[PDB]
Amino acid sequence: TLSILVAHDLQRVIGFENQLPWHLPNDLKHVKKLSTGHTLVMGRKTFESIGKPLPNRRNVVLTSDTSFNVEGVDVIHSIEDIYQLPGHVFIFGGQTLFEEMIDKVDDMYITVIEGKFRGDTFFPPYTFEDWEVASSVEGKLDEKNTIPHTFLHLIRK
Ligand SMILES: NC(=O)c1ccc[n+]([C@@H]2O[C@H](COP(=O)([O-])OP(=O)(O)OC[C@H]3O[C@@H](n4cnc5c(N)ncnc54)[C@H](OP(=O)(O)O)[C@@H]3O)[C@@H](O)[C@H]2O)c1
Ligand SMILES: COc1ccc(-c2cc3nc(N)nc(N)c3cc2C)cc1OC
Repeated sequence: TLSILVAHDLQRVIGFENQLPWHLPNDLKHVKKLSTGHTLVMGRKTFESIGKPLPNRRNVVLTSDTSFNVEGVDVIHSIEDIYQLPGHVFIFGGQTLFEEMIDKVDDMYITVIEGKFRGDTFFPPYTFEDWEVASSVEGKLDEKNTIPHTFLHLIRK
């Protein structure tokens, strides 16, 4: 299975200055729950933003840099390499990866951040004409999680 995993706001903002624009611990818990024991494929900028591979899953980085050889990270140099990866593969970002993969993935796990942030990177437009809502679950708000959010699982029709 090839899936997208993304958090985007009401206007599809995903990033600002190589970070996520919002602080939302519950979204990280969601990422942990979904991708632990599986595979993340991410662009080089996303990797450098996190600085180290996420524990307890295979971290795969897509880059043209042939000098890229980082401990605990597997490197790939082509989109085509993604299709050779075993098991459940999550396309993890950033903008460039999402743009390249949205027409290719089986499904998408989207955290809709129900606010409007300043962004410099975006998830590409998509329409519910193409995507069945397998589930939609409102995130719980508390002291540590103060921005409304909804977890969507969309499956290509
Ligand atoms: N909200 C979210 O769900 C989410 C998730 C992840 C990231 N983000 C955000 O997204 C933003 C970064 O996105 P971005 O588009 O600027 O960068 P990115 O997608 O993380 O990485 C771009 C880099 O990936 C490599 N790459 C992509 N396609 C390639 C290909 N076909 N062949 C070889 N290399 C390829 C290139 O690396 P080289 O230049 O080294 O060749 C390229 O410069 C940040 O703000 C980050 O915080 C948001
Ligand atoms: C505060 O640190 C972090 C903040 C945000 C993220 C982060 C959250 C994410 N959330 C979702 N739904 N999807 C992604 N593809 C995603 C990617 C990253 C990189 C990851 C972080 O650390 C690994």
